[PDB]
Amino acid sequence: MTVVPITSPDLDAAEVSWFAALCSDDYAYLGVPDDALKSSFEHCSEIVTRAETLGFRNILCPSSYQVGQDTLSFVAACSQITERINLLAAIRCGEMQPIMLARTVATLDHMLKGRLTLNVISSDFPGEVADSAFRYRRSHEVVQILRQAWTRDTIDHEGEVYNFKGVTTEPARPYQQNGGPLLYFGGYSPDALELCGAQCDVYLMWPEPKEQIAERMKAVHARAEAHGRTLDYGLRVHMIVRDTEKEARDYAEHLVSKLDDEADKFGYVERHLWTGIGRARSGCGAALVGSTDQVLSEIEAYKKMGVRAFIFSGYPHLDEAEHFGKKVLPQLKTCSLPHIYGRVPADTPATPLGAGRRH
Amino acid sequence: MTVVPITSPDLDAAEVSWFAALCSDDYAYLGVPDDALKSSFEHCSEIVTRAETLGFRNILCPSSYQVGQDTLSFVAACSQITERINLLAAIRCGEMQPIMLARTVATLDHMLKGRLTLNVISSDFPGEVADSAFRYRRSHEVVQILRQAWTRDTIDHEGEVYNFKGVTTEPARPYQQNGGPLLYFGGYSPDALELCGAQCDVYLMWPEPKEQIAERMKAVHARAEAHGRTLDYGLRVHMIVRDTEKEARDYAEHLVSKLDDEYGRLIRSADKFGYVERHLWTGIGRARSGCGAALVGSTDQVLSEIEAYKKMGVRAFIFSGYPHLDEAEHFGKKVLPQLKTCSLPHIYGRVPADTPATPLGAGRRHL
Repeated sequence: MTVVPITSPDLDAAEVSWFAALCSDDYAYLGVPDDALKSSFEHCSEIVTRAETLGFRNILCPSSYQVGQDTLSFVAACSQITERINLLAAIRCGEMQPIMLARTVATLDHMLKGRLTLNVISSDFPGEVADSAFRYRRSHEVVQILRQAWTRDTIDHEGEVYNFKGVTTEPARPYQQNGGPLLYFGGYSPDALELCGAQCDVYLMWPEPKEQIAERMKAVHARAEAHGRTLDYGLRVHMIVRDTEKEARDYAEHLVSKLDDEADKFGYVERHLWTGIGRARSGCGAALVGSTDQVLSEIEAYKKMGVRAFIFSGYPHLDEAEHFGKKVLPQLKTCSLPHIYGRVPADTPATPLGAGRRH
Repeated sequence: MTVVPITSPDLDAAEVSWFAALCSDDYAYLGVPDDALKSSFEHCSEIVTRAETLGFRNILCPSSYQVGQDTLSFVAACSQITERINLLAAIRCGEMQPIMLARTVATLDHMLKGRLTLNVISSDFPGEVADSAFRYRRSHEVVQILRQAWTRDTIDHEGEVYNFKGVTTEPARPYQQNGGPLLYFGGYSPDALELCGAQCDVYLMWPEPKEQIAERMKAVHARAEAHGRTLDYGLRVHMIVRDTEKEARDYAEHLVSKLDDEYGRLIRSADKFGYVERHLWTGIGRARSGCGAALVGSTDQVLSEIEAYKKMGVRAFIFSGYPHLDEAEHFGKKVLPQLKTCSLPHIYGRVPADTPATPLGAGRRHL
């Protein structure tokens, strides 16, 4: 039995993903800036193309005002050098006028032939501070506008931030059908839980002991159930996988060995969940750490709870992609959630940018 | 002597450009929808790669809420299939949060190694209406913020729409140096002239008889001079160029031959729509595309018109035609090889010879 009812209860595969490190995220030693691991297009596109070759099924492309690649530019450029991997594009509600966001989503979705998933985030614009309550109300409007673009002939939306009447959706029709691209996002505040329950397809959870993950799932499922919906569930977590547990635990100590700063005595909050990486304030505060078979057993345990998406990362990002991609990924049943959900048409759809008749 | 002082007075070349038709602009017959000419990524990227091979030096990528390609998405994708053509990206002030616009510009500029020019536009967002005065005030703020990103360590901007204090420019440092990417834009209203005089590098003019173009140049130069600046000048115009004038004039009639409009009905069963100058045809204005006239003539007549515009002070030409690929081949094979061409970013010294010491380039990464 899963902790809560999930959208994909008979799916026995998982969408196993990497992380494109677009925001100065890549390191050989945590806290040590390395020019050769900067978030240049050359480096970040290499993470994507390598992840694709290794058989990762999606890749989280973060968005923040840090040295690196604008997320939607990066996704557009990657469309021309990828063929199979999904991309999970962080989009911050309100940062782009939402009708033009819908047109950008339709443009990228046709460039990718439906290999697009969206990570809806609700944080502040760079150099601006807006109250949380307002940011979440604005996120509801932006997502409602996107979902109208994907499903209706016109956008008709009367809200606090935006007001549109009779705006044609023709320039914003995505490649994906049966509802459009999937939304993967998380958050823990009451306002985030309400936005996730009302609008997310995949609820992304940051790493916590399993007892606490179970409560996270019940908390968001109570909001989904109030909207007559179920969710699927994702885990965001760093990765250190090696032939032996000792090699993996030694690598974790190696990663924090230069942090020059002030859990059990070893930084573990659970048998294979290492929070030592939390000292780096990377944005993801824990790693799964163990042998190949231990990491496989942890993935099985998260699957039994109801997790069907894993967004992994490691240090350096290319080197841990190879470890995980060569040791663990061949042993896993993987899927593409857009495909499982029936969003990706087998043939070019009759959209304005596809095979549709021009008017 | 040029009509007005220009920024590039000794330049005897021009930046000769095509148009990527990102907004359902492409037709074989005006007013006749053709599925094969839709603004799909495959079709529009082919206009760009063909324009590059032919030797065009820049290409205008328009931005509007019409079936086609989001401009900055399109430019990012094209970065990976081009190496020498500049791209001229239409950006609408306020449509993206301006700090993230700066970061997007820095991303694209490094993907393109400095082959980016920006067409700053001040029109409404889709589904929205804001008064013209307010849209021009907002355009000043957005351009001011971009120029701070390109020239300063931090953005410090206290304005009506935007207020930023001490925001690092590190995530928004462009590839281009010595002021950053060039801005190409136009407009005729008092507020547009003031924005152009204060902030444009290239003043883009839509097609008019030469005497009126000269008045456009004087009118905007008066605002540039008030800011202690000079501009360079671009002409946006459609193109029909053939071995003989007859073939060209016959093709113009062919392009409007299926247009089921008022004038089309009268002719099938003229002051507004005809030749306003021997080689300037406004009949294409019946199609209500971006651009209401074409240069129409023989190769020799079109070369003569280009030389006449250059003598006035024009150093950029943004051409288009129908179909967009077919007229690129006509112009690109018949006229373009006979022209001295340049890249204005290069003329202006914006493009470093070597990878610059930027955070995305060869710069030292800091924590």
